[PDB]
Amino acid sequence: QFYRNLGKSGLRVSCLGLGTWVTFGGQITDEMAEQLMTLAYDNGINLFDTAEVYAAGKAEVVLGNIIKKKGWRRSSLVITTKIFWGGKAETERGLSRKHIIEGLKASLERLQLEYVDVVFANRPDPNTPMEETVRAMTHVINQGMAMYWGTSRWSSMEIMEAYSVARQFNLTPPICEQAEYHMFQREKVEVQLPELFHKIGVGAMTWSPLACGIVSGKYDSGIPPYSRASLKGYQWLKDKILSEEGRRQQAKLKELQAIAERLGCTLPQLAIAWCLRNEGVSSVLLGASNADQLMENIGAIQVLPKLSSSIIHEIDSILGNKP
Amino acid sequence: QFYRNLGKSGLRVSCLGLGTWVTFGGQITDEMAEQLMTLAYDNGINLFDTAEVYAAGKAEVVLGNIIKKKGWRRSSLVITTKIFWGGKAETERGLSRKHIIEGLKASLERLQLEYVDVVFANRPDPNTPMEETVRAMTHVINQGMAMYWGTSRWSSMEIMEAYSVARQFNLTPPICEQAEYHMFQREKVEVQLPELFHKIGVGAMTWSPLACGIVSGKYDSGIPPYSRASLKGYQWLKDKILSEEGRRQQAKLKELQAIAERLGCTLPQLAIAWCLRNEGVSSVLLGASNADQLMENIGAIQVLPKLSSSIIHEIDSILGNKP
Amino acid sequence: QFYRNLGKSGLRVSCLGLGTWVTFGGQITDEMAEQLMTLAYDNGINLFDTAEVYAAGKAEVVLGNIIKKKGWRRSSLVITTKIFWGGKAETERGLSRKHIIEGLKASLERLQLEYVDVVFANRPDPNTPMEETVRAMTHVINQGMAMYWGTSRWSSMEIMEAYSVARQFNLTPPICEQAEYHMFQREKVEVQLPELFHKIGVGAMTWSPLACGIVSGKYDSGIPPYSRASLKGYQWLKDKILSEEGRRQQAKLKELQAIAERLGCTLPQLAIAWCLRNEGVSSVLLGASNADQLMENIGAIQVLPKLSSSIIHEIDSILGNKP
Amino acid sequence: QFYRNLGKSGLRVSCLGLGTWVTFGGQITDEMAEQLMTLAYDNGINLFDTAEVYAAGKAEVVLGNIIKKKGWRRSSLVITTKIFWGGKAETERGLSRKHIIEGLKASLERLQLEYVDVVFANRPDPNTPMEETVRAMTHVINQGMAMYWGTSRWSSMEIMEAYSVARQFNLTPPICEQAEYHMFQREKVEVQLPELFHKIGVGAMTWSPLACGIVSGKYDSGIPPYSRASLKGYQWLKDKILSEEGRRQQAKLKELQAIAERLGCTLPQLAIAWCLRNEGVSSVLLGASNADQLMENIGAIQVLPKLSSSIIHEIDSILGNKP
Ligand SMILES: NC(=O)c1ccc[n+]([C@@H]2O[C@H](COP(=O)([O-])OP(=O)(O)OC[C@H]3O[C@@H](n4cnc5c(N)ncnc54)[C@H](OP(=O)(O)O)[C@@H]3O)[C@@H](O)[C@H]2O)c1
Ligand SMILES: NC(=O)c1ccc[n+]([C@@H]2O[C@H](COP(=O)([O-])OP(=O)(O)OC[C@H]3O[C@@H](n4cnc5c(N)ncnc54)[C@H](OP(=O)(O)O)[C@@H]3O)[C@@H](O)[C@H]2O)c1
Ligand SMILES: NC(=O)c1ccc[n+]([C@@H]2O[C@H](COP(=O)([O-])OP(=O)(O)OC[C@H]3O[C@@H](n4cnc5c(N)ncnc54)[C@H](OP(=O)(O)O)[C@@H]3O)[C@@H](O)[C@H]2O)c1
Ligand SMILES: NC(=O)c1ccc[n+]([C@@H]2O[C@H](COP(=O)([O-])OP(=O)(O)OC[C@H]3O[C@@H](n4cnc5c(N)ncnc54)[C@H](OP(=O)(O)O)[C@@H]3O)[C@@H](O)[C@H]2O)c1
Ligand SMILES: [Cl-]
Ligand SMILES: [Cl-]
Ligand SMILES: [Cl-]
Ligand SMILES: [Cl-]
Ligand SMILES: [Cl-]
Ligand SMILES: [Cl-]
Ligand SMILES: [Cl-]
Ligand SMILES: [Cl-]
Ligand SMILES: [Cl-]
Ligand SMILES: [Cl-]
Ligand SMILES: [Cl-]
Ligand SMILES: [Cl-]
Ligand SMILES: [Cl-]
Repeated sequence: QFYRNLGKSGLRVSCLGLGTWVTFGGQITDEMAEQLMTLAYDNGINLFDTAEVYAAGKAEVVLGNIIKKKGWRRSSLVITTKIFWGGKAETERGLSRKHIIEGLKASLERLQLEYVDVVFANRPDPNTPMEETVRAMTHVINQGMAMYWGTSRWSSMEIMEAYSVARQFNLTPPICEQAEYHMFQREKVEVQLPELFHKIGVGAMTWSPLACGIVSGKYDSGIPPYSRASLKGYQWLKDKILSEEGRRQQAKLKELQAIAERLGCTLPQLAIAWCLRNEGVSSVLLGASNADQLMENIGAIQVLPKLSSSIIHEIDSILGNKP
Repeated sequence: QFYRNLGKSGLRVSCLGLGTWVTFGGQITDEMAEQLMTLAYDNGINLFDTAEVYAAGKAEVVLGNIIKKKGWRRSSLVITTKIFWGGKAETERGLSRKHIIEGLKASLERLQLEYVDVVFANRPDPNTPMEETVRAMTHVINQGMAMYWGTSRWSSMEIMEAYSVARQFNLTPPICEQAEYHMFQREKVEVQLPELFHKIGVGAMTWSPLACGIVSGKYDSGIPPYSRASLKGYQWLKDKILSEEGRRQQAKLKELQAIAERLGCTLPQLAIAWCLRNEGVSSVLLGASNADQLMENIGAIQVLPKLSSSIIHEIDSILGNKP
Repeated sequence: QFYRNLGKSGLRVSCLGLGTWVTFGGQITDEMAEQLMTLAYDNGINLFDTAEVYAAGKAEVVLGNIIKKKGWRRSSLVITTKIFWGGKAETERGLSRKHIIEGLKASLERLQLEYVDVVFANRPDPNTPMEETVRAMTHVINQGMAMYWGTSRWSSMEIMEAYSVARQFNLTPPICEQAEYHMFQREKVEVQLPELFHKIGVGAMTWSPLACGIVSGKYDSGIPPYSRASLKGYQWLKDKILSEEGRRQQAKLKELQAIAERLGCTLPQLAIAWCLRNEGVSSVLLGASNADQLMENIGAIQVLPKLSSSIIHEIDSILGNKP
Repeated sequence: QFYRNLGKSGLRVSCLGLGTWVTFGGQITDEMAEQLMTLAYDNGINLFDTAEVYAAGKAEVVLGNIIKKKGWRRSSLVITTKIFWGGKAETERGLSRKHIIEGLKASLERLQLEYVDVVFANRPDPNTPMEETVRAMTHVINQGMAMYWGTSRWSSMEIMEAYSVARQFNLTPPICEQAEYHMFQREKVEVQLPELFHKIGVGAMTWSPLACGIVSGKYDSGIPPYSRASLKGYQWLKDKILSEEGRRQQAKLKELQAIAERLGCTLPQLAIAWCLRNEGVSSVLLGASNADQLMENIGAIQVLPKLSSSIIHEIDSILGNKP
């Protein structure tokens, strides 16, 4: 099924989405951004993710411009944005009512949209009571600025707290968690999220399926120019890649590449298909700095049929990290 | 009583309404559409039903144009529309919050109205949780896009689930089910709906009282040109008419025609009066492809006084399908 | 206390108000209407009552014009309107959600106001479920078309049903009943309403304190020209006045007039002061067809200090109708 | 921590704010007002407090003009206003629904803002039921005219009543009490408010930290010209200052001044730092009639590090009023 429900909700998303972290308003030109969105949409992708923090609001401006220039029906799109870091002032960050309302409004203005389909808490906020946050998310939904809301990088326990508060005060529960998932980061999505889906219907929209591009194997011989790890502000990622653990995972990619070759697909295709083997994952958010990557990555769908129980066991043997 | 309450609600509808399936924006010209609406309204009909799916939104455009051109008071009209199929994109169908809000908005824009009196779920949606659907219907009512909501082609059990959810979360329950009812399709309206009316006050607004025109007897000698069953896209109905069961019901119409003759009315008049003999039916939605049919059908009201216990028993004997 | 709380609510009304039944848009010219309102407002009256039914919406147009021409602060006024009969179509009457929303909107448009302070159900509606009515009143309050709501001519039992429904579904209860009260119609206000005020805080705003002018004594020798009972459409009142019971109450007025003379006030002043002796009555709605009547009637306040236990017992002896 | 949460809420305020009582639209010129706000904002103060009663709405006009002229981001500001006395008409005062909605609207218009961050009940209203007041505050929050609400000069018991009502009817509780606190008025903030913070999360935003300027010592030799106590309308404060108790507290200031000298700070710096020693106080609202006072007072932050347990015990010994 190319389209599936986002969690237990009635919202149907393509099993792949396109995100805008690093790229839109940042690494890539607005023309390249339009090309990516066009290729995505034309291949049936309906799901597009952004954040007020991405390129200091510029990702939102670019994405919104593209939607307006292309004239696509709003009802054919699922646009998601994430709130937490909205500026340098003390009151421009967090999940307070003030910042959720203010942040979402400013995002909608940059997007040139009346609403997003899903507004996410971009991370948890230990400085704001959960009740305030859930009331605030309910309020923006009830005011028609969002259709639904979700969490990102919250613990299962914090998600269930949101649910508890919604049920105690008759507010709207979140429908999705946006969680990291790839071959080297599996536990939350494979173990915790299933339990949460079965108990309160929260779905999983996953991110960094290539671990920021590491899974492509491109860092085998160091840091290529123009790679994410080469860019100003991503020394943290350069450090991860060049860590002992980074090199240990690079070694595993060589073994995985052999499986890809046998399937006649690329390692990224294999890695993204692997993420979707899981029917509990509603959608995998793709990142791409160029159209060739995006077109390749969308081919992961054609790999899904080849992912037998024996291939999956072979991958688990290589990775050594089944949770 | 020509006017009656739609269910337990305070909304008073004429016991006949005029629908727009097949005809408006489709089979008939906009001029014929205006003629029908004018004849209806002038005879005291206040109830007009349409759907976002009818003629791909054109039925709504035509109906809305007529209201605006005639200048009729909005407060004198009961306009109903039905949401489910709103386009070809994945997210343009169903009873998700996204589609209910989006679908109803687009319908209101086509209708050139600020609100409908009743928004219906056009069919059930196994892909959307009932809670989401009822919250969404509550939301459009609370935002002033609809006064009330209803269901169509839902089981008694699904209607009661909507009621359960409304009472559990203090949302708005539906006030009406729009169900098929005619001499050859009786069980839901005669058996189930009464129980539902008594338990949770949901009323019945019925449709296809002539079984798409079959009850007129016009298909006795095959498929007349210009008949609904002759039109592009209605081969399904041609197939029903020309089925063994279609011919078995045609044979019964000959016997019913004898009763009509004795009452000095037409078979359609008899059939529509028969539907209204039931005080549990709030209104019967008429269809008409021309004004003569509509004018004839409205004469069913004059037949109602002649429908004795003995006539009704004679009809049950002929039909052989009392549930 | 010239000003008092309307029931248990925080709304403070003058102990006299000015109503618009018969007069505004009807019996009196718009100039006379402006004169009355000006005299009222200038004497500290803040409370002005009207209805969509009064002179077919013209009372509302006149009252709204006067407010706009005078430039009075909206925050200094307490405007009340009453919904039930809003037109000739089936759906233009009653306390359905459709009619409450539609009726109040049209009233606000005629009044040229964004909201009324109090919207009243003008009478009870046996054809609309109480839940719908209370939800609808809650909705117009929550949408900012009214600040509060009330009932008129409802039984204590129906008022308490409204309260029950508000508490069961967390809706807004009514704050006031608008009830008839004068020397010949006492039971509801003197017996029932006190109990209702103590149990659920509902106050009493009373009407026809002169029994449509009968209490002035003007009908002693028949029906004077220009009197309310002389006007087209008030034969019912002529019939009451000229009934055996009408004449029995006229005879009592002669005895009451003797008490007025001893107090050095007019019979209407005595009658209105008598209505206000009751601290449970929040305000008495005055009617006046000319400014002399209004100015006289406002003088009732100066009579209140003279209304001893012995005077009140003398009046009860004359009336013979203490409940 | 210069910034802290306002109570248990997610709203983060600077530990000092700037108020507008007496000064804005009143004692000081609009130019001086802009200077004060600029100095405050530039030093990281985000919290600005006003009232519809201050200078009959002029404080609000001045504050709003300054915000608009400076172009400061709305999301970087925390604006608070207080409702109770909004005019001379009977219905222009109190915490009725009518006055809260009307008062807040008029304030927002004067401020030229779409919303305030916090709307306060400026005092308690024994003439309005708590339920009405809390429903009304919930309503203006839900309509987007305020983000949060608070109380001012309410007893702990009345605050907890607001909380009870919010929880019983699923309304929004208040997040803060605005209470007087200074070296001569300690009991409510030091004893009661802590208990309230721990039980229902209500924070404390304190006012008159210099007891209207008395704490500066400026009244040692009588009433200086241009002092608050010299102004038309402040004879009450002149009377306090020149009372036996006023002189008893003046004598203590001489002893406190010795502590200030040893710390190398001014008495006002000492007094404001003393108010903030308390982590339960979220913010202290400053008043200043000139920029030198404001700049001095902001230096209280630099005194906070010097406030040892032994200094605090010395101050308690001098004051003799530890509660
Ligand atoms: N909720 C959250 O906190 C959160 C956090 C992170 C991401 N996300 C979402 O998830 C989306 C995807 O995350 P991600 O961008 O980190 O995804 P990813 O797939 O892990 O990394 C994408 C990056 O890898 C490289 N790449 C992609 N396909 C490739 C291919 N076929 N061959 C070689 N290199 C390839 C590109 O980087 P180069 O520059 O090296 O070419 C591309 O920008 C984001 O846009 C965002 O919407 C959400
Ligand atoms: N909720 C739902 O899913 C749903 C589904 C179906 C319908 N409905 C509603 O119900 C309305 C009525 O349904 P329907 O149109 O199927 O009603 P119907 O009465 O069963 O069929 C009407 C059709 O029968 C023919 N006809 C009508 N009167 C006639 C007469 N006196 N003599 C000969 N033929 C006559 C006409 O067809 P010809 O073209 O043959 O002349 C006319 O278009 C619709 O417009 C719609 O609003 C709702
Ligand atoms: N909730 C409801 O169903 C309802 C029903 C009725 C009324 N009300 C409200 O109550 C208001 C007052 O009712 P009402 O008008 O029936 O009040 P009322 O005091 O019983 O009757 C007023 C009429 O009596 C005459 N009058 C007044 N003062 C007089 C005086 N000093 N001397 C001689 N005649 C005098 C005038 O009639 P003439 O034409 O004879 O001069 C005047 O129009 C109405 O406007 C309406 O707002 C509400
Ligand atoms: N919720 C409420 O009922 C309520 C009530 C009162 C206040 N408040 C809030 O609290 C804010 C502060 O209150 P407040 O103005 O009474 O505060 P305050 O600090 O007690 O008094 C400030 C006044 O003291 C003098 N002053 C300030 N700093 C000085 C210094 N360094 N040296 C000498 N004199 C100095 C100035 O008066 P001079 O004119 O003498 O120079 C100044 O206007 C108000 O603006 C208002 O926002 C709220
Ligand atoms: Cl928490
Ligand atoms: Cl995560
Ligand atoms: Cl990573
Ligand atoms: Cl379900
Ligand atoms: Cl609730
Ligand atoms: Cl059906
Ligand atoms: Cl059929
Ligand atoms: Cl009822
Ligand atoms: Cl009454
Ligand atoms: Cl009468
Ligand atoms: Cl109270
Ligand atoms: Cl205080
Ligand atoms: Cl003081």
